[PDB]
Amino acid sequence: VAESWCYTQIKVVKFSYMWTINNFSFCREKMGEVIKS
Amino acid sequence: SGPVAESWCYTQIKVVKFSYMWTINNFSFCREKMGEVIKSSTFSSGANDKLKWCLRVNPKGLDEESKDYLSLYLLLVSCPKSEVRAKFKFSILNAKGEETKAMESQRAYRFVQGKDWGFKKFIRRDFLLDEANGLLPDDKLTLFCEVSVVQDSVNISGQNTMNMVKVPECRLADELGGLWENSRFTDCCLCVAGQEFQAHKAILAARSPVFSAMFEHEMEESKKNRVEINDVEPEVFKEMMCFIYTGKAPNLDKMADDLLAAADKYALERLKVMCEDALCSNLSVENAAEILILADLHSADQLKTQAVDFINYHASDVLETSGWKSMVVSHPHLVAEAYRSLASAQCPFLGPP
Repeated sequence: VAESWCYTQIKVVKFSYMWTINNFSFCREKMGEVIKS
Repeated sequence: SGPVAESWCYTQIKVVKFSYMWTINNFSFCREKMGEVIKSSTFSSGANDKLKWCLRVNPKGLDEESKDYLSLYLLLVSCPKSEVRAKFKFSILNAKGEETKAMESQRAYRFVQGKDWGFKKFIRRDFLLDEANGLLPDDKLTLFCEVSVVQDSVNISGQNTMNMVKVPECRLADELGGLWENSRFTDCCLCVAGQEFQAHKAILAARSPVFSAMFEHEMEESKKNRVEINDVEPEVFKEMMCFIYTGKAPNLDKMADDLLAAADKYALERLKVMCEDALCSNLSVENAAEILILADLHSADQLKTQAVDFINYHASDVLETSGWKSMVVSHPHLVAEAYRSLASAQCPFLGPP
C-alpha cells in the first residue's frame, strides 16, 4: 500500500580539518593563553 | 581515515637552536669580587647575525644574596625592539665532553636591550672550588650554553583540492634511463679499457661539456663510432654513463673514488658534488692523507675543505700513519697547507693550548 511519500531528507553537510604543530613540547613559548589559528 | 581534511593548515612557530661554549684559563685565579664585570664575545645564532648574545659570570656572586655562590648572567647585546622572548640554559662540560649539570630555565625568558637574565646562585662556591669533582681540568671551567630564539608566529594555510584524477609521477628519468639498458637505436661505439660500449652523441653532448667538445671538433664527422678512453675501467664507466643518461647514481658508494676521478675527467659538476658528499661520509683517520691526495688531484674544493678540517681535528693520530709520511715525502705542498690550517684553528698562538 502506498499513497504519498515525503522523504524530507534532513540536510547534512560534512567536512574535515587538521591541525599540526611540529614542536608541541616547545610550542608554548608565549605561555599559551591562546593560539590564533 | 586520513581524508586530507579538505582544507588543511600547517602553522609552524619555528625555533632556531644553537650552542655556545666558553672555557676560561685559571678560573680559580680570577676572583671577581662584588660584581666585577668580565665579558665574553658577542655571538649570534650562526644563521645570519641580526642579534647578539654574551655571557657574564662572577666567580664570587655579586650582592649579599650570592655571597657564597657563583652568579652567572646571560646578556643581550643588541636585537630588534620586539620584546625578544628566547629560552636559554647553562651546564658545565667535563673533560670528556659529557653534559653534567643540567639547569634549564623554566620558561622562555624575556630579553630586551641592556637586559640580562641568568641562573643566580648558579653553583655553590665550596663545591665549585672542590678539585675532587674533576670538572676543572687544569683549573679550567668549560661551560656549555644553548639558546632557543623564536621568531614568534608564522602560519600556512590550505588547500589540497580533491584531484579526482590520479596523475602518475613523471617518468622521463625512469623511461630515458631505460635507454641505456636496452642500448636501443645506438649509432656510435665507446671503447673503455679494451671493452666496447655503445652510445650516441645527443644526450652525452647534452649533459656534459667535455663530450660535446670532443665530438663536435671534426670527430663526429669521420671517427664517430670509435673513441679512445683508457683513464678509467668499464665498471665505473658503467655507473658514470648511467648518470649521464638517467641522472642518478645507485652504485656510487662502492667505487666513490675512481668514480670521482672519472667525474673530474669529464667535468660532471653534479656527479663531482655527489662523489664528494658520498666520500666525505667515509672519512677516517687512516685514509685522511689519501683522501686529501684524491681531493687535491681532482680539484675537489668542498672535499678538500672537509679533509683539511678532519686532519686539523685528528692530527694526533694521522701523522703516525704510513699515508701521511708517504704524502710528506711525495707531495709536501699539502703538508704546507696542513701547517697553515692547523697553525690557526686548533693549535695556533698558544691559545687554546
